Amino acid sequence: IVGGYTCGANTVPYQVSLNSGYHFCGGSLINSQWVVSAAHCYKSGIQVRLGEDNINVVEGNEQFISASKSIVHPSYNSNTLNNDIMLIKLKSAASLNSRVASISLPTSCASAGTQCLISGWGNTKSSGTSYPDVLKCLKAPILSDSSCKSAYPGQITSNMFCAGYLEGGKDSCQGDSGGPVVCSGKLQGIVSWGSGCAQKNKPGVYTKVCNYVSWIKQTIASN
Ligand SMILES: [Ca+2]
Repeated sequence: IVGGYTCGANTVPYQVSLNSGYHFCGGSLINSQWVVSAAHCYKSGIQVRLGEDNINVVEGNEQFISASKSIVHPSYNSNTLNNDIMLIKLKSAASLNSRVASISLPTSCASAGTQCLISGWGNTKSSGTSYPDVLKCLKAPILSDSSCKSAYPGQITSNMFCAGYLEGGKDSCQGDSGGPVVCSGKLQGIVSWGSGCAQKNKPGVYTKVCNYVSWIKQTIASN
């Protein structure tokens, strides 16, 4: 996350770290047994880390659970990043508490100008490399589709949205792929892509979760 702030420990209780010997992606806890992340976060041998703040130190609130199963969206196109969503089943259920909580699925899509919360651990610099060990946060509006498609001509589909600022400076990208975008208490987004990071007239691009709720509910119930 470039141009944000430190969330505060355990203030984003649905935030997940996906670990493969190291932190590689984010995700969101949607119930005791399931996580949603991005399809480009697919790996074998994931361990899902709940109740994290500092990913390099054991602070006491963590739950470390192996993933049993990953499901990439059938129509995921890794060239276009269209349908960039993946469901991760936990080997054992998470124990929900003050620090480890589920986030609700949307009943409807969020509108442009809606303020959202984007969290994650990743790269804080737009030029160069600096990875923070703490959970960072950004508040950013959902931009209009016009403003989104203009920035990435012929790249944006119906399953995407943009959030942040047109001027640049504040963004996520490398700043946690797979990480949540939460608006009015619902999971509206997944950190997917965005050209460079926090560049002028380059907003972030998020997987539009409200398109997927029927797929998520069906998949989780059948698996
Ligand atoms: Ca920790």
